[PDB]
Amino acid sequence: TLNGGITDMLTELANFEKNVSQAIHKYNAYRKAASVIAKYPHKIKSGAEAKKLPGVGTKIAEKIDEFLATGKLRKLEKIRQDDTSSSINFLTRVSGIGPSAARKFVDEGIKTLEDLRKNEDKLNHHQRIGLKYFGDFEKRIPREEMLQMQDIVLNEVKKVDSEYIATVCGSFRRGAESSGDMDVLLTHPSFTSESTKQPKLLHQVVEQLQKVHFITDTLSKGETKFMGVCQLPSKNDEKEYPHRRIDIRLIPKDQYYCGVLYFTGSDIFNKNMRAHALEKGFTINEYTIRPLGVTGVAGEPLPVDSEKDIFDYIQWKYREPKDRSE
DNA sequence: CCGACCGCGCATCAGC
DNA sequence: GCTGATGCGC
DNA sequence: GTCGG
Ligand SMILES: Nc1nc2c(ncn2[C@H]2C[C@H](O)[C@@H](COP(=O)(O)OP(=O)(O)[C@H](F)P(=O)(O)O)O2)c(=O)[nH]1
Ligand SMILES: [Cl-]
Ligand SMILES: [Cl-]
Ligand SMILES: [Cl-]
Ligand SMILES: [Cl-]
Ligand SMILES: [Cl-]
Ligand SMILES: [Mg+2]
Ligand code: NA
Ligand code: NA
Ligand code: NA
Repeated sequence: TLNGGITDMLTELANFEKNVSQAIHKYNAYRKAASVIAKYPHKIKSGAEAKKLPGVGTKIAEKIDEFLATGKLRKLEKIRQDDTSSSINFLTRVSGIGPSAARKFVDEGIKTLEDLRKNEDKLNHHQRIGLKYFGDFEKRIPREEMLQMQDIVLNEVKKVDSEYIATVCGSFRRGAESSGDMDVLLTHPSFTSESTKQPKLLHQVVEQLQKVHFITDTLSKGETKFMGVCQLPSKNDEKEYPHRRIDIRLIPKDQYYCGVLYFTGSDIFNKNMRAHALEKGFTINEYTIRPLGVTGVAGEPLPVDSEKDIFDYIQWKYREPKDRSE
Protein backbone atom coordinates (compact mmCIF):
# COMPACT_ATOMS: atom_id res chain seq x y z
CA THR A 1 0.00 0.00 0.00
CA LEU A 2 3.10 2.24 0.24
CA ASN A 3 2.67 3.04 -3.48
CA GLY A 4 -0.83 1.57 -3.75
CA GLY A 5 -2.11 4.54 -5.73
CA ILE A 6 0.37 3.94 -8.54
CA THR A 7 0.09 0.15 -8.53
CA ASP A 8 -3.72 0.31 -8.71
CA MET A 9 -3.39 2.64 -11.73
CA LEU A 10 -1.02 0.32 -13.54
CA THR A 11 -3.27 -2.65 -12.77
CA GLU A 12 -6.27 -0.84 -14.16
CA LEU A 13 -4.22 -0.10 -17.27
CA ALA A 14 -3.07 -3.74 -17.45
CA ASN A 15 -6.70 -4.90 -17.24
CA PHE A 16 -7.81 -2.46 -19.96
CA GLU A 17 -5.11 -3.73 -22.30
CA LYS A 18 -5.98 -7.36 -21.68
CA ASN A 19 -9.76 -7.14 -21.75
CA VAL A 20 -10.35 -4.34 -24.28
CA SER A 21 -7.31 -3.91 -26.54
CA GLN A 22 -6.57 -7.62 -26.28
CA ALA A 23 -2.89 -6.63 -26.18
CA ILE A 24 -1.36 -9.25 -23.88
CA HIS A 25 2.23 -8.01 -23.93
CA LYS A 26 1.09 -4.56 -22.87
CA TYR A 27 -0.93 -6.33 -20.20
CA ASN A 28 2.16 -8.09 -18.91
CA ALA A 29 4.25 -4.94 -19.26
CA TYR A 30 1.91 -3.06 -16.87
CA ARG A 31 1.63 -6.05 -14.51
CA LYS A 32 5.42 -6.25 -14.32
CA ALA A 33 5.77 -2.54 -13.59
CA ALA A 34 3.10 -2.79 -10.90
CA SER A 35 4.83 -5.78 -9.33
CA VAL A 36 8.25 -4.11 -9.35
CA ILE A 37 6.77 -0.95 -7.80
CA ALA A 38 4.78 -2.74 -5.07
CA LYS A 39 8.01 -4.42 -3.95
CA TYR A 40 9.85 -1.06 -3.83
CA PRO A 41 10.49 -0.08 -0.17
CA HIS A 42 10.22 3.70 -0.61
CA LYS A 43 7.21 5.92 -1.28
CA ILE A 44 7.82 7.02 -4.89
CA LYS A 45 8.18 10.76 -5.43
CA SER A 46 8.66 10.93 -9.21
CA GLY A 47 8.40 9.10 -12.51
CA ALA A 48 12.16 9.50 -12.87
CA GLU A 49 12.62 7.74 -9.51
CA ALA A 50 10.39 4.90 -10.77
CA LYS A 51 12.09 4.67 -14.11
CA LYS A 52 15.06 3.27 -12.22
CA LEU A 53 13.12 0.06 -11.57
CA PRO A 54 13.24 -2.72 -14.22
CA GLY A 55 9.99 -2.71 -16.16
CA VAL A 56 9.23 0.94 -15.66
CA GLY A 57 9.93 2.80 -18.90
CA THR A 58 9.42 6.29 -20.29
CA LYS A 59 5.68 5.93 -20.83
CA ILE A 60 4.96 4.54 -17.37
CA ALA A 61 7.30 7.14 -15.88
CA GLU A 62 5.25 9.92 -17.46
CA LYS A 63 2.02 8.40 -16.18
CA ILE A 64 3.44 8.22 -12.67
CA ASP A 65 4.25 11.94 -12.94
CA GLU A 66 0.72 12.74 -14.08
CA PHE A 67 -0.66 10.60 -11.26
CA LEU A 68 1.60 12.10 -8.62
CA ALA A 69 0.62 15.66 -9.55
CA THR A 70 -3.14 15.26 -9.92
CA GLY A 71 -4.08 12.05 -8.12
CA LYS A 72 -5.45 10.57 -11.32
CA LEU A 73 -4.86 9.70 -14.94
CA ARG A 74 -6.78 11.39 -17.77
CA LYS A 75 -6.34 8.27 -19.91
CA LEU A 76 -8.11 6.11 -17.32
CA GLU A 77 -10.75 8.79 -16.75
CA LYS A 78 -11.72 8.55 -20.41
CA ILE A 79 -11.58 4.78 -20.34
CA ARG A 80 -14.02 4.73 -17.42
CA GLN A 81 -16.44 7.03 -19.27
CA ASP A 82 -16.37 4.84 -22.39
CA ASP A 83 -19.47 2.64 -22.35
CA THR A 84 -18.03 -0.07 -24.57
CA SER A 85 -14.80 -0.47 -22.57
CA SER A 86 -16.69 -0.44 -19.27
CA SER A 87 -19.12 -3.05 -20.53
CA ILE A 88 -16.32 -5.25 -21.81
CA ASN A 89 -14.32 -4.85 -18.60
CA PHE A 90 -17.34 -5.86 -16.54
CA LEU A 91 -18.30 -8.97 -18.49
CA THR A 92 -14.73 -10.33 -18.25
CA ARG A 93 -15.25 -10.46 -14.50
CA VAL A 94 -17.47 -13.49 -15.02
CA SER A 95 -15.34 -16.67 -14.94
CA GLY A 96 -15.22 -18.18 -18.46
CA ILE A 97 -15.94 -14.90 -20.29
CA GLY A 98 -12.67 -13.65 -21.73
CA PRO A 99 -11.88 -10.57 -23.85
CA SER A 100 -13.24 -12.21 -27.00
CA ALA A 101 -16.51 -13.53 -25.58
CA ALA A 102 -16.99 -10.23 -23.76
CA ARG A 103 -16.70 -8.16 -26.92
CA LYS A 104 -19.09 -10.50 -28.74
CA PHE A 105 -21.68 -10.34 -25.97
CA VAL A 106 -21.53 -6.55 -26.14
CA ASP A 107 -21.97 -6.64 -29.94
CA GLU A 108 -25.19 -8.55 -29.29
CA GLY A 109 -26.36 -6.00 -26.74
CA ILE A 110 -25.56 -8.28 -23.80
CA LYS A 111 -23.69 -5.97 -21.45
CA THR A 112 -25.05 -6.14 -17.89
CA LEU A 113 -25.63 -8.71 -15.16
CA GLU A 114 -29.37 -8.65 -15.84
CA ASP A 115 -28.58 -9.30 -19.53
CA LEU A 116 -26.48 -12.36 -18.78
CA ARG A 117 -29.13 -13.75 -16.47
CA LYS A 118 -31.89 -13.53 -19.05
CA ASN A 119 -29.53 -15.01 -21.67
CA GLU A 120 -28.32 -18.14 -19.87
CA ASP A 121 -28.86 -20.13 -23.07
CA LYS A 122 -26.10 -18.11 -24.77
CA LEU A 123 -23.49 -19.19 -22.21
CA ASN A 124 -21.32 -22.31 -22.25
CA HIS A 125 -21.12 -24.46 -19.09
CA HIS A 126 -18.16 -22.71 -17.43
CA GLN A 127 -19.65 -19.27 -18.10
CA ARG A 128 -22.96 -20.51 -16.71
CA ILE A 129 -21.33 -21.41 -13.36
CA GLY A 130 -19.33 -18.16 -13.30
CA LEU A 131 -22.54 -16.16 -13.58
CA LYS A 132 -24.28 -18.29 -10.94
CA TYR A 133 -21.54 -17.52 -8.42
CA PHE A 134 -20.53 -14.11 -9.73
CA GLY A 135 -20.81 -12.52 -6.30
CA ASP A 136 -19.23 -15.36 -4.34
CA PHE A 137 -16.22 -15.50 -6.68
CA GLU A 138 -15.52 -11.82 -5.94
CA LYS A 139 -15.05 -12.50 -2.25
CA ARG A 140 -11.69 -13.52 -0.75
CA ILE A 141 -11.17 -16.46 1.58
CA PRO A 142 -9.87 -15.81 5.08
CA ARG A 143 -6.91 -18.03 5.89
CA GLU A 144 -9.08 -19.48 8.66
CA GLU A 145 -11.54 -20.82 6.09
CA MET A 146 -8.65 -22.01 3.93
CA LEU A 147 -7.48 -24.04 6.92
CA GLN A 148 -10.88 -25.72 7.33
CA MET A 149 -10.97 -26.41 3.58
CA GLN A 150 -7.52 -27.99 3.68
CA ASP A 151 -8.58 -30.21 6.58
CA ILE A 152 -11.56 -31.51 4.59
CA VAL A 153 -9.68 -32.05 1.33
CA LEU A 154 -6.73 -33.85 2.99
CA ASN A 155 -8.93 -36.03 5.19
CA GLU A 156 -11.29 -36.93 2.35
CA VAL A 157 -8.36 -37.74 0.06
CA LYS A 158 -6.83 -39.95 2.76
CA LYS A 159 -10.14 -41.86 2.87
CA VAL A 160 -9.87 -42.60 -0.83
CA ASP A 161 -6.30 -43.84 -0.67
CA SER A 162 -3.78 -43.29 2.11
CA GLU A 163 -1.01 -43.03 -0.50
CA TYR A 164 -2.41 -39.80 -2.00
CA ILE A 165 -0.60 -36.61 -1.04
CA ALA A 166 -2.56 -33.37 -1.39
CA THR A 167 -0.64 -30.12 -0.89
CA VAL A 168 -2.47 -26.77 -0.83
CA CYS A 169 -0.42 -24.28 -2.83
CA GLY A 170 -1.18 -20.85 -4.30
CA SER A 171 -1.05 -17.86 -1.94
CA PHE A 172 -2.00 -20.13 0.98
CA ARG A 173 1.40 -21.82 0.69
CA ARG A 174 3.04 -18.37 0.44
CA GLY A 175 1.55 -17.56 3.86
CA ALA A 176 -1.18 -15.15 2.78
CA GLU A 177 -3.86 -14.23 5.34
CA SER A 178 -6.47 -14.56 2.59
CA SER A 179 -6.67 -16.31 -0.80
CA GLY A 180 -8.84 -15.77 -3.87
CA ASP A 181 -9.33 -19.54 -4.25
CA MET A 182 -7.93 -22.94 -3.27
CA ASP A 183 -5.15 -24.67 -5.19
CA VAL A 184 -4.44 -28.29 -4.49
CA LEU A 185 -1.53 -30.27 -5.83
CA LEU A 186 -2.15 -33.99 -5.81
CA THR A 187 0.23 -36.90 -6.20
CA HIS A 188 -0.08 -40.70 -5.97
CA PRO A 189 2.73 -43.23 -6.41
CA SER A 190 0.89 -45.08 -9.20
CA PHE A 191 1.19 -42.01 -11.48
CA THR A 192 4.76 -41.10 -12.42
CA SER A 193 6.59 -39.83 -15.50
CA GLU A 194 7.29 -43.46 -16.26
CA SER A 195 3.80 -44.91 -16.05
CA THR A 196 0.15 -44.51 -15.13
CA LYS A 197 -0.45 -47.75 -13.26
CA GLN A 198 -3.90 -46.68 -12.09
CA PRO A 199 -6.71 -44.88 -13.97
CA LYS A 200 -9.29 -42.43 -12.54
CA LEU A 201 -6.67 -41.19 -10.07
CA LEU A 202 -8.11 -37.65 -10.15
CA HIS A 203 -11.70 -38.74 -10.82
CA GLN A 204 -11.84 -40.80 -7.62
CA VAL A 205 -10.71 -37.88 -5.52
CA VAL A 206 -13.22 -35.56 -7.22
CA GLU A 207 -15.96 -38.17 -6.71
CA GLN A 208 -15.35 -38.45 -2.98
CA LEU A 209 -15.35 -34.63 -2.59
CA GLN A 210 -18.68 -34.48 -4.41
CA LYS A 211 -19.98 -37.33 -2.25
CA VAL A 212 -19.51 -35.30 0.97
CA HIS A 213 -20.96 -32.25 -0.78
CA PHE A 214 -17.69 -30.33 -0.63
CA ILE A 215 -17.37 -29.96 -4.41
CA THR A 216 -20.64 -28.60 -5.85
CA ASP A 217 -19.90 -27.64 -9.44
CA THR A 218 -17.42 -28.55 -12.15
CA LEU A 219 -15.99 -25.95 -14.54
CA SER A 220 -13.80 -28.42 -16.37
CA LYS A 221 -12.26 -31.80 -15.74
CA GLY A 222 -9.64 -33.93 -17.45
CA GLU A 223 -7.19 -36.68 -16.49
CA THR A 224 -4.90 -34.36 -14.56
CA LYS A 225 -6.66 -31.02 -13.99
CA PHE A 226 -9.97 -30.32 -12.26
CA MET A 227 -11.39 -26.83 -12.04
CA GLY A 228 -14.64 -26.34 -10.18
CA VAL A 229 -16.46 -25.08 -7.12
CA CYS A 230 -16.67 -26.02 -3.44
CA GLN A 231 -18.28 -24.80 -0.19
CA LEU A 232 -17.56 -25.28 3.51
CA PRO A 233 -20.40 -26.92 5.45
CA SER A 234 -22.25 -24.57 7.78
CA LYS A 235 -23.79 -25.16 11.23
CA ASN A 236 -27.47 -25.33 12.19
CA ASP A 237 -29.16 -21.96 11.62
CA GLU A 238 -26.00 -20.29 10.36
CA LYS A 239 -25.75 -18.50 7.01
CA GLU A 240 -24.05 -20.56 4.32
CA TYR A 241 -20.45 -19.91 3.41
CA PRO A 242 -19.86 -18.41 -0.07
CA HIS A 243 -19.09 -20.88 -2.83
CA ARG A 244 -15.36 -20.99 -3.69
CA ARG A 245 -13.27 -21.76 -6.74
CA ILE A 246 -11.10 -24.86 -6.47
CA ASP A 247 -8.44 -26.33 -8.77
CA ILE A 248 -6.81 -29.73 -8.36
CA ARG A 249 -3.75 -30.66 -10.37
CA LEU A 250 -2.57 -34.25 -10.43
CA ILE A 251 1.18 -34.31 -11.12
CA PRO A 252 3.58 -37.25 -11.61
CA LYS A 253 4.96 -38.01 -8.16
CA ASP A 254 8.55 -37.96 -9.35
CA GLN A 255 7.98 -34.42 -10.63
CA TYR A 256 6.63 -33.06 -7.35
CA TYR A 257 9.15 -30.23 -6.86
CA CYS A 258 8.64 -28.73 -10.30
CA GLY A 259 4.90 -29.13 -9.70
CA VAL A 260 4.86 -27.52 -6.26
CA LEU A 261 7.05 -24.65 -7.50
CA TYR A 262 4.65 -24.08 -10.37
CA PHE A 263 1.47 -24.21 -8.21
CA THR A 264 3.00 -21.99 -5.49
CA GLY A 265 3.63 -19.07 -7.86
CA SER A 266 2.84 -16.28 -7.84
CA ASP A 267 2.03 -16.11 -11.52
CA ILE A 268 4.28 -13.12 -11.99
CA PHE A 269 6.99 -14.94 -10.02
CA ASN A 270 6.74 -17.96 -12.33
CA LYS A 271 7.02 -15.69 -15.39
CA ASN A 272 10.07 -13.94 -13.95
CA MET A 273 11.63 -17.23 -12.97
CA ARG A 274 11.12 -19.02 -16.29
CA ALA A 275 12.28 -15.92 -18.15
CA HIS A 276 15.49 -15.97 -16.07
CA ALA A 277 15.76 -19.69 -16.68
CA LEU A 278 15.81 -18.91 -20.39
CA GLU A 279 18.56 -16.29 -19.97
CA LYS A 280 20.61 -18.95 -18.17
CA GLY A 281 19.83 -21.46 -20.92
CA PHE A 282 17.17 -23.63 -19.30
CA THR A 283 13.43 -24.02 -19.66
CA ILE A 284 11.08 -24.67 -16.72
CA ASN A 285 7.58 -26.07 -16.78
CA GLU A 286 5.45 -27.73 -14.06
CA TYR A 287 7.15 -31.04 -14.79
CA THR A 288 10.82 -30.51 -15.52
CA ILE A 289 13.71 -28.18 -15.90
CA ARG A 290 15.62 -28.90 -19.08
CA PRO A 291 18.73 -27.41 -20.65
CA LEU A 292 18.41 -25.72 -24.05
CA GLY A 293 20.72 -26.97 -26.78
CA VAL A 294 22.66 -24.45 -28.87
CA THR A 295 19.70 -24.72 -31.25
CA GLY A 296 17.30 -23.99 -28.43
CA VAL A 297 15.84 -27.48 -28.31
CA ALA A 298 14.90 -28.57 -24.81
CA GLY A 299 17.22 -31.34 -23.70
CA GLU A 300 16.50 -34.05 -21.16
CA PRO A 301 15.09 -33.43 -17.66
CA LEU A 302 17.76 -32.60 -15.08
CA PRO A 303 17.67 -34.34 -11.68
CA VAL A 304 15.58 -32.41 -9.12
CA ASP A 305 15.42 -33.33 -5.43
CA SER A 306 14.10 -30.14 -3.91
CA GLU A 307 12.72 -26.81 -5.00
CA LYS A 308 16.17 -25.37 -4.26
CA ASP A 309 17.80 -27.53 -6.91
CA ILE A 310 15.68 -25.63 -9.44
CA PHE A 311 16.81 -22.26 -8.15
CA ASP A 312 20.41 -23.57 -8.14
CA TYR A 313 20.36 -24.51 -11.87
CA ILE A 314 19.47 -20.97 -12.83
CA GLN A 315 21.83 -19.51 -10.25
CA TRP A 316 19.22 -17.88 -8.04
CA LYS A 317 19.44 -17.81 -4.29
CA TYR A 318 16.55 -19.81 -2.87
CA ARG A 319 13.37 -17.93 -2.05
CA GLU A 320 10.85 -19.15 0.47
CA PRO A 321 7.29 -19.36 -0.80
CA LYS A 322 6.43 -16.29 1.29
CA ASP A 323 8.97 -14.28 -0.67
CA ARG A 324 7.52 -15.37 -4.03
CA SER A 325 4.46 -13.11 -3.81
CA GLU A 326 5.21 -10.89 -6.81
C1' DC B 1 16.56 -0.44 -33.81
C1' DC B 2 13.57 -4.85 -33.07
C1' DG B 3 12.49 -9.37 -31.70
C1' DA B 4 11.17 -11.63 -27.57
C1' DC B 5 7.95 -11.45 -24.09
C1' DC B 6 6.43 -18.75 -19.57
C1' DG B 7 4.33 -22.67 -20.37
C1' DC B 8 0.46 -25.70 -20.69
C1' DG B 9 -4.64 -28.36 -19.44
C1' DC B 10 -9.34 -28.45 -20.98
C1' DA B 11 -13.25 -26.75 -23.91
C1' DT B 12 -14.71 -25.66 -28.22
C1' DC B 13 -14.64 -25.02 -32.97
C1' DA B 14 -13.16 -25.48 -38.15
C1' DG B 15 -11.79 -28.40 -41.68
C1' DC B 16 -10.88 -32.70 -43.44
C1' DG C 1 -13.95 -39.22 -35.57
C1' DC C 2 -8.96 -36.91 -35.99
C1' DT C 3 -5.83 -32.91 -35.71
C1' DG C 4 -4.70 -28.19 -35.05
C1' DA C 5 -5.69 -23.37 -33.70
C1' DT C 6 -7.96 -20.53 -30.35
C1' DG C 7 -10.01 -19.00 -25.96
C1' DC C 8 -9.59 -18.93 -21.30
C1' DG C 9 -7.71 -19.91 -17.08
C1' DC C 10 -4.10 -21.85 -14.09
C1' DG D 1 5.33 -1.16 -22.94
C1' DT D 2 10.02 -2.43 -21.82
C1' DC D 3 14.51 -4.20 -22.43
C1' DG D 4 18.95 -6.44 -24.42
C1' DG D 5 22.06 -6.59 -27.65
N1 LIG E 1 3.68 -20.30 -15.20
C1 LIG E 1 2.50 -19.80 -14.78
N2 LIG E 1 1.97 -20.21 -13.64
C2 LIG E 1 0.78 -19.62 -13.39
C3 LIG E 1 0.10 -18.69 -14.14
N3 LIG E 1 -1.10 -18.32 -13.54
C4 LIG E 1 -1.12 -19.03 -12.45
N4 LIG E 1 -0.01 -19.84 -12.31
C5 LIG E 1 0.30 -20.70 -11.18
C6 LIG E 1 0.99 -19.90 -10.08
C7 LIG E 1 -0.16 -19.61 -9.12
O1 LIG E 1 0.24 -19.39 -7.76
C8 LIG E 1 -0.98 -20.87 -9.22
C9 LIG E 1 -2.42 -20.68 -8.81
O2 LIG E 1 -3.06 -19.69 -9.61
P1 LIG E 1 -3.92 -18.50 -8.95
O3 LIG E 1 -4.48 -17.73 -10.10
O4 LIG E 1 -4.89 -19.12 -8.06
O5 LIG E 1 -2.96 -17.65 -8.12
P2 LIG E 1 -2.54 -17.65 -6.65
O6 LIG E 1 -1.08 -17.37 -6.53
O7 LIG E 1 -3.04 -18.81 -5.92
C10 LIG E 1 -3.35 -16.10 -6.02
F1 LIG E 1 -2.52 -15.33 -5.20
P3 LIG E 1 -4.90 -16.38 -5.09
O8 LIG E 1 -5.56 -17.40 -5.93
O9 LIG E 1 -4.43 -16.99 -3.84
O10 LIG E 1 -5.60 -15.10 -4.85
O11 LIG E 1 -0.91 -21.22 -10.62
C11 LIG E 1 0.68 -18.25 -15.35
O12 LIG E 1 0.21 -17.43 -16.14
N5 LIG E 1 1.91 -18.86 -15.60
CL1 LIG F 1 0.52 -6.55 -27.07
CL1 LIG G 1 -7.19 7.51 -12.15
CL1 LIG H 1 10.66 -32.39 -9.87
CL1 LIG I 1 8.53 -31.79 -19.67
CL1 LIG J 1 7.46 -19.61 3.12
MG1 LIG K 1 -5.13 -19.45 -5.93
NA1 NA L 1 13.59 1.21 -15.93
NA1 NA M 1 -13.52 -13.94 -17.02
NA1 NA N 1 -6.55 -21.37 -9.08
